[PDB]
Amino acid sequence: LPEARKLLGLAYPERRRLAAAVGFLTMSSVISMSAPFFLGKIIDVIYTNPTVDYSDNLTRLCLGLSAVFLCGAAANAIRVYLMQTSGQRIVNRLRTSLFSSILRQEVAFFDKTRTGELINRLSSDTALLGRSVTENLSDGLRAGAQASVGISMMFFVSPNLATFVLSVVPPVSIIAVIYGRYLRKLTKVTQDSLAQATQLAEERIGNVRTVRAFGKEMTEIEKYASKVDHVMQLARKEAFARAGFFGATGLSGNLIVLSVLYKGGLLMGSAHMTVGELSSFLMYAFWVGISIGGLSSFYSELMKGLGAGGRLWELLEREPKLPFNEGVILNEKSFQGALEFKNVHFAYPARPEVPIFQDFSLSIPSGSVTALVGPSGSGKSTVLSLLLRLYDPASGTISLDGHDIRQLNPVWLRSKIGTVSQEPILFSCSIAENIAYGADDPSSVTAEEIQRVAEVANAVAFIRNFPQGFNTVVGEKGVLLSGGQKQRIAIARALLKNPKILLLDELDAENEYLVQEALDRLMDGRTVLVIAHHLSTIKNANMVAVLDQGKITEYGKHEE
Amino acid sequence: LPEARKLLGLAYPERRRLAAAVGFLTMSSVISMSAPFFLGKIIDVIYTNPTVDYSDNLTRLCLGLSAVFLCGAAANAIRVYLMQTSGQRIVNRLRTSLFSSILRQEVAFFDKTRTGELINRLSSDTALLGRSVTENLSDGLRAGAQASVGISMMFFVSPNLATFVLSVVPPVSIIAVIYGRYLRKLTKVTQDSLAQATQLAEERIGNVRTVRAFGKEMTEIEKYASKVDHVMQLARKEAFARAGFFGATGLSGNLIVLSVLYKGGLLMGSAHMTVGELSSFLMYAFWVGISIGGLSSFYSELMKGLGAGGRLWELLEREPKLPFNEGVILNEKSFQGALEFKNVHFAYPARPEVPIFQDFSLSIPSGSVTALVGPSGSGKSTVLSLLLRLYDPASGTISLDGHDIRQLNPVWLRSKIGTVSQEPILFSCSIAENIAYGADDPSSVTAEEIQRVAEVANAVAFIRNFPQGFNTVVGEKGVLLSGGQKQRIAIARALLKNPKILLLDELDAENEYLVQEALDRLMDGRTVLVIAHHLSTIKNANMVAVLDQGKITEYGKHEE
Ligand SMILES: CC(C)CCC[C@@H](C)[C@H]1CC[C@H]2[C@@H]3CC=C4C[C@@H](OC(=O)CCC(=O)O)CC[C@]4(C)[C@H]3CC[C@]12C
Ligand SMILES: CC(C)CCC[C@@H](C)[C@H]1CC[C@H]2[C@@H]3CC=C4C[C@@H](OC(=O)CCC(=O)O)CC[C@]4(C)[C@H]3CC[C@]12C
Ligand SMILES: Nc1ncnc2c1ncn2[C@@H]1O[C@H](COP(=O)(O)OP(=O)(O)NP(=O)(O)O)[C@@H](O)[C@H]1O
Ligand SMILES: Nc1ncnc2c1ncn2[C@@H]1O[C@H](COP(=O)(O)OP(=O)(O)NP(=O)(O)O)[C@@H](O)[C@H]1O
Repeated sequence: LPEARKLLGLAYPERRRLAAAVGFLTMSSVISMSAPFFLGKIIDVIYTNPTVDYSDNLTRLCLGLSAVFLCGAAANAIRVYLMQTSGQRIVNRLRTSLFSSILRQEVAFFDKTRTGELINRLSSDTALLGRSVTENLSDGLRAGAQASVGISMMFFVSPNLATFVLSVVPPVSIIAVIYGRYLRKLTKVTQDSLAQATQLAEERIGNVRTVRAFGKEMTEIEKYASKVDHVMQLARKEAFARAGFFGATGLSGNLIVLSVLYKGGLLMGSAHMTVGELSSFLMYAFWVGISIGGLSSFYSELMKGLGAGGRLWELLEREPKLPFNEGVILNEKSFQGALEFKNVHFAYPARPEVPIFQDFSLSIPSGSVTALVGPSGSGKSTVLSLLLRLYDPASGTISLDGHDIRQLNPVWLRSKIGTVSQEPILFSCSIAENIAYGADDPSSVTAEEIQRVAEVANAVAFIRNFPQGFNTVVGEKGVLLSGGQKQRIAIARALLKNPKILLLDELDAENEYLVQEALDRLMDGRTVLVIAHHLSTIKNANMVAVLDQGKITEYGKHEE
Repeated sequence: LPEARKLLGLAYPERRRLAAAVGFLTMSSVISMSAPFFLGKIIDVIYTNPTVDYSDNLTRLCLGLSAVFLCGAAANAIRVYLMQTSGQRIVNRLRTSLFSSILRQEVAFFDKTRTGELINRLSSDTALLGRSVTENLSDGLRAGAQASVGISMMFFVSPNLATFVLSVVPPVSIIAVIYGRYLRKLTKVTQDSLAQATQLAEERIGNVRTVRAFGKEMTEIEKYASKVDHVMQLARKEAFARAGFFGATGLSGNLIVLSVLYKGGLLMGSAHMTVGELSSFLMYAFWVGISIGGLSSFYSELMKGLGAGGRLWELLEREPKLPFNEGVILNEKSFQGALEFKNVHFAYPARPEVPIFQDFSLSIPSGSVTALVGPSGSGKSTVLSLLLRLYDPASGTISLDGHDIRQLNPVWLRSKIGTVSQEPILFSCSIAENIAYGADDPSSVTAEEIQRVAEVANAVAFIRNFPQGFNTVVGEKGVLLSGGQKQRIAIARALLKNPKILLLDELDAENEYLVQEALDRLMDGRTVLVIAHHLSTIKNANMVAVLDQGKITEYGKHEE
């Protein structure tokens, strides 16, 4: 019921179509359940006491039923369409709403949650939930209605035969359900054993380096063989129980029909059934049988849809631990570009036991180039993650012109901070689209504006030399670029963004000249914090900071 | 046909069961196809020209048909069992054979191929292939046989009615197949569009750090919304074509049955059909209809099984690029333990553009401790990978006592080399099983032997202090151990292996004493090559080698 209110509100914008489709479902079902009654009359017209006017009755009964079938098909076709489209619209709203919720979450969420799981929840689970309040809902509704009308029509056609069926079917159904539960137990045992053999395989294949190192390849093969030989043993037992069940179920189905023909055939003489009447009863009995299986499948899909529901309401109602677009914007006169780290303590969410910063204090002055030095893996790149507020420190404060960056709007704070990595991330778009990404509105930037920043970044030359120019598709699924080329597109993107604060992370001879010339134009008049591996940039940097054991161990000029 | 020879040979060990199951499939199908003929006789006994002895004929006809149904169910049950078990045995042989092929492959194969893909090929594709030569094969065989007998029985029951059905069904079927192809086109267009919207989502979710850095969260949401709004547009068009098809197909099905009742009903007077005869024809026509759908589904599963086949024959017929158990074994007098690297050039298979070793030359003398020094990420751990022959160098040679390690048996070469990592890999087994892993036969080692190596490795104390002692389950799915505890179990495993060559890769105060005391006992009388981060082990090492830019830049004693 509380989860049903969520599913009712989800189907609510399509209430108009779902009500129309249900109206068309009613018509299609009414025409469909009338068919065995009229088919029974056709059979009796030909085979009860055929008169000379039997062909005249048959012709109007068949032409009449043809028109009803054409009407029923049109009503069913309209139902399927309206039900499918309603689901499509619900899924569409779920997809846009889920993706919006996902992108609003903090980086820490993505650090723990797999991309594939988010994509599967956005593609599979969204489609399943939409289907459950539409396609599945109408399927179970139709099935529930046809069973009801069917049982009612069996008692109408022959109360005696219907009473007999209803005295045989429940005991047999109870026995079959008990057998069905025992069969499910043997299936779980086999599937749990299969999982165990697969877990062993996954562990040894995953750690094949250790298996090889000890020469245990043949030892693991024999170990795995024993686990899958056990699966086979359990599967044979499950196969025997399934064969005995299917045989008993099959025989029951055949003998029950044989009983109805016998019992019905011997009914004398006012409770007697004509061959057409017996055809009505059998058709209605077969419709109840189908409808029972329909309700069974409906429950199976309703449970799958509820399982998908829980996975989606989990992300749709999720609140990010770090603000998305909440905070204050500092004035043009209030913002100078001076940044300060004060006793910062931080460990990544994936590895909280491994500290990255242990009492990290650093003062980056406005308009001055600060060089960050240290060994590989010391945690220099983590400084840029905390400055852009991708994570909040466990202890300590990061301030901009005396104002805590936690009080400010992170979207605005990031618009004033730019970054040029050693290996920049470029999307599978055109060179122009990737450059336009810097602007607050990449749809507002003109072709002349993209060309201007490309000339300053010394990128215009190689870009024009490409067959499609600025429309040359880069990224992973695009044209392979050199480190220097990728960096100059990253400089062009940063130049168009025009940040006050710039963060640099540091190659042949030809590339490194045009890149450093463009980096010079980019660095000028900006607060620069560069993580260096080259002694050339440390030498001309305003101040140098050494990071050792998560703390600024040394501070001052290159010579000092 | 060439792939069919592979599927024939796969079913060949179970030829005896599959022939028995086919024999039982023949009986079950023969009894099943006889049922509409005898049911038609039951109907006529009651409703053609009912005599006073109609109940006597009906009783023996129903009791007779009951016995035949009981026989048919028993024959079908036996078939299902024999078919399922044959498949299970084929899948079992495929699983043991595929896992054997996987573990025999070189490390480079696992570096490029995902673990999950190997597991899915070992669980899903193995089960599918087995099903295709058994369960599916019998399903398509039964379906093919029932259609054949069905059509033959329709012509037997009424040649006139059968000719009419066969003059209506093919034109309608041709039209439906043309409609079915157009419907598949609109479905592909929608599913290709869905893939595109998902690819965009996957790329932006995967690179959420870049999306946030430029404040393009709202920009990507709007970009994705446009892609899924297009999916919805294409899905509505597909929904309209599907509704029009289902309506036309449904109507055809109903009107064809209505035509057969009409045509058949008006058949006069020697070609006339009794109500039972019409029931036979309709039942046989419904059996052909089911059988046509059965052959359709059989082809669908045969193609899926052939697709699975290709994925498996790819790994089963695969030859490892590096020898598995091929080579020569050096004599006890010929082997001293002296190792030499000569102008080794190597780059990992995943990143061949990034060189790790660039003219690497190192001489490790027998019984002497050699310390390897260098910065983090210089490629010191790669030395152990090439020494254990997990990869072969692109240029250069690795020799043992003047003999090229490429000529020797890698399984034997690895039995003489042991390794103790900083973070050792322990399987989710007991402490004793993990220690026993060192021995050439972990089933041969006694409890006294595991206790002896545990006492020497200073591990016996904490192991006995555990609730289950040596039977304490460690690894990922087990009891959490400290770095020192894990290292002492790794020393116990190495002590039991008893290698001539030992490779060490380098922590509080209490752990580091008992670990270094155990490492001392382990190092003694062995050729040791240690990658150090601690100045204590470099100081007492026989010779020190410095690795810078993939080459031994410095060589000699700690003081020198
Ligand atoms: C009266 C109703 C409720 C049941 C009517 C069907 C029975 C007569 C069927 C159902 C399951 C059948 C059994 C399914 C499986 C087997 C295993 C089969 O054994 C083998 O093929 C030997 C090799 C092996 O088991 O691997 C022998 C027949 C038997 C007992 C079958 C005998 C006939 C049974 C009991
Ligand atoms: C004679 C045989 C071959 C076909 C018998 C069935 C037809 C009478 C059916 C099949 C598909 C039906 C159509 C399926 C979908 C629609 C869309 C439906 O439009 C809406 O519900 C408007 C909103 C929207 O399209 O989103 C109007 C009826 C119509 C044309 C249906 C009219 C009746 C059709 C043509
Ligand atoms: N998101 C993360 N979650 C967990 N651990 C991480 C994460 N990012 C980085 N690390 C680890 O933290 C270590 C140091 O942090 P990092 O900021 O990457 O260093 P660095 O100074 O940039 N080193 P380098 O790779 O030479 O440039 C890395 O080597 C990783 O093992
Ligand atoms: N299987 C592999 N495929 C591709 N690249 C790899 C592989 N293994 C390691 N690398 C890379 O090679 C680099 C150096 O090799 P490696 O042998 O790991 O170094 P190291 O001296 O052990 N450094 P460290 O991590 O401090 O101990 C690593 O930092 C990885 O980026």
